[PDB]
Amino acid sequence: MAIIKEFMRFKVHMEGSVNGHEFEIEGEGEGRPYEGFQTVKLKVTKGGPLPFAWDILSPQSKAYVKHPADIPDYLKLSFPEGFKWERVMNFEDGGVVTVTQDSSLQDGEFIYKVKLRGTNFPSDGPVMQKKTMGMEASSERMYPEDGALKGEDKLRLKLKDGGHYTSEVKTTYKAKKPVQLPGAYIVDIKLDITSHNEDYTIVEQYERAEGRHSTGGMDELYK
Ligand SMILES: [Zn+2]
Ligand SMILES: [Zn+2]
Ligand SMILES: [Zn+2]
Ligand SMILES: [Zn+2]
Ligand SMILES: [Zn+2]
Ligand SMILES: [Zn+2]
Ligand SMILES: [Zn+2]
Ligand SMILES: [Zn+2]
Ligand SMILES: [Zn+2]
Ligand SMILES: [Zn+2]
Repeated sequence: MAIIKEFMRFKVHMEGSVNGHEFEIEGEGEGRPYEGFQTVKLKVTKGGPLPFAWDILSPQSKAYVKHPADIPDYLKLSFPEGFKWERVMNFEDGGVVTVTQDSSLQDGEFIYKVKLRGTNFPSDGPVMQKKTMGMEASSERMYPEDGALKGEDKLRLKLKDGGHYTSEVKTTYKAKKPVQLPGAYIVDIKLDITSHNEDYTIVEQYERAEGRHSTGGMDELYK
């Protein structure tokens, strides 16, 4: 019977630094992995208040993506051992965030460990000046490659003064044991900040994520 229950909790710890500013975050989350939604509460436990935009940290929990039965749910199937991911975010103004993560299931809940480093953000840019205010919905394009599941997305952070600040995101998600990979598909995601204290040292988020077949192009109908 099911390792991943219809309701699952998680704990997460991140160690990070952005433009030299070190910090740690601890959090706990919960959600319904087969329905595709989840929430999390994070606390900046060291290094607060952060001198940069929370939004670059917000996308740093793929067990909770709803999948139709005909798309292998590779990352759920990886449990209880779990999976790792590695991510590069290349922001439009040259800032770069790298992230590594380990996901496992221990004592009936998910355990997440994250390490993050951001560098090369302009001192007067929207990240270091805290001038973003959330992200738009996105669609992560998922595809098998090099024995892992890759995702590619273009994140759009909303600027306080209107307009967007963007990042090209590439992630590699790899099960700790060989698990059947899906074919290429798409995950529609929306992530909201649902609560924060005045200096964003306590932040709560809600995410909805659902996999579907790729829309495809007209060209493919002639194949
Ligand atoms: Zn039920
Ligand atoms: Zn500092
Ligand atoms: Zn609750
Ligand atoms: Zn310290
Ligand atoms: Zn289908
Ligand atoms: Zn735009
Ligand atoms: Zn709260
Ligand atoms: Zn706010
Ligand atoms: Zn205020
Ligand atoms: Zn084509």
